[PDB]
Amino acid sequence: SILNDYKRKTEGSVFWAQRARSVMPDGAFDPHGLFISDAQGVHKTDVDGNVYLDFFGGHGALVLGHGHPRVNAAIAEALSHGVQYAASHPLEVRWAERIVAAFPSIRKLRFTGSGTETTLLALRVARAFTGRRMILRFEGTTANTLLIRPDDIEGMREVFANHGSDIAAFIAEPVGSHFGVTPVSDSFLREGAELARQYGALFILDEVISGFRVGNHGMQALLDVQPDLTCLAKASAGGLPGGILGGREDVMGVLSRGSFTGNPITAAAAIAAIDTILEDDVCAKINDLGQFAREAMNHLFARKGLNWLAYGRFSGFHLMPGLPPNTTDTGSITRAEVARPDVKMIAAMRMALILEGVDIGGRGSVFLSAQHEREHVEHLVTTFDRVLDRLADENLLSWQGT
Repeated sequence: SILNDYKRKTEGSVFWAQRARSVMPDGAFDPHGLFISDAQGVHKTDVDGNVYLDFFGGHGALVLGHGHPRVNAAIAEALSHGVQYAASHPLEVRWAERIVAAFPSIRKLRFTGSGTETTLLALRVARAFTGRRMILRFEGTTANTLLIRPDDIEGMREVFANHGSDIAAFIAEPVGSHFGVTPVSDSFLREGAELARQYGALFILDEVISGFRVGNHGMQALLDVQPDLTCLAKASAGGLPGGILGGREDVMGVLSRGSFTGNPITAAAAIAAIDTILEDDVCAKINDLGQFAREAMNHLFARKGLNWLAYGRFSGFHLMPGLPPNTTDTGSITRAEVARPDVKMIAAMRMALILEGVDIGGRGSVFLSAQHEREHVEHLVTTFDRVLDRLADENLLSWQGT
């Protein structure tokens, strides 16, 4: 069986998982996950010595792949100077300069400890600057949060005509939750930005994943919107830990007056990464490769007679079992009208893929990087063809609908 074959290939990982289990709550994955000891480029090696073609390590932070050389040279150069904390360090200033240069909306910024502290600070800046108490967000302490469903234009027009004057900010992630697992349309963000401005709310755009991945000026430049604050991290921090909140002067003015300057090691990675993304036309390449992978996956599913869809944008895709591969409108996903995929089936898919020497993320998500080539996508497609046959061998595929 897939499960037993997976246990035999990964006994080294089962060993460390037991040690983990005595110190860490419990569990994403069902049997046990993979313990990695090495990675370079698009490949990673587990404790058993098995090598895998990787489509997801870093959750998008590694736009340039594992351990790019210029990133590593910059990090070692910085470490040899021995400043790990920094009061104020030239590198941190040079990094901020690239950010302000990429995002026309960002005139001033403050560096933070991560993506999560970024969107939490943003919410406090928004509050303080407006005087207001409510935050609007999307679905999937709380008496201060308004929820709106993605793509519900008219339910949003309502929220603002009903609580509008008490909304500090509308915060949204473009493309959708987890870079589009749950899609949201651009035109809904563009509407939310206009509505925020018209009711005196700020618009916060969370470009933690979009930043330096979808384009050299962010998603905001693609959407042709000018958010009041932008949250960045991941690729905009060169893969290393840390976050950035940037924005207009007025709003950003609330900070550092009434109502952390940066880690030099992360700063050196970022400067190296941002420069190599811009120089090597990385965004354009991985947006091409993502389109290619989406089409190739959809052709695969049609050919094999399966009602599964590969969807998403830019340098990614996500899988939805239960929809025909020629689906163009993902409205059924954004509204949660598709059946949840069987969790056993997903787990077997993930183990099967690993048995073939391939690894993807979550419930069938991929992120492509600069060091992926067409050949790696073709390998993914080939390996999926076999994984889908093993799933059907164990009766884990439902060909119906709902």
